[PDB]
Amino acid sequence: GSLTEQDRQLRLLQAQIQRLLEAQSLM
Amino acid sequence: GSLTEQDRQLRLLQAQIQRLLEAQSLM
Repeated sequence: GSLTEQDRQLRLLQAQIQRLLEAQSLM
Repeated sequence: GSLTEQDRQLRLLQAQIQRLLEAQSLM
């Protein structure tokens, strides 16, 4: 539960949102 | 942009949200 880990998982979340939106032709 | 791909990226998004929330001690 470190900030190191939270920060990593948040950035990976941001990437994965983008990946979905690109697959949807929205980004 | 297939549904195959959207469905995959959506499920990966769901997993990654969960991963963040577990790192945050919220799940």
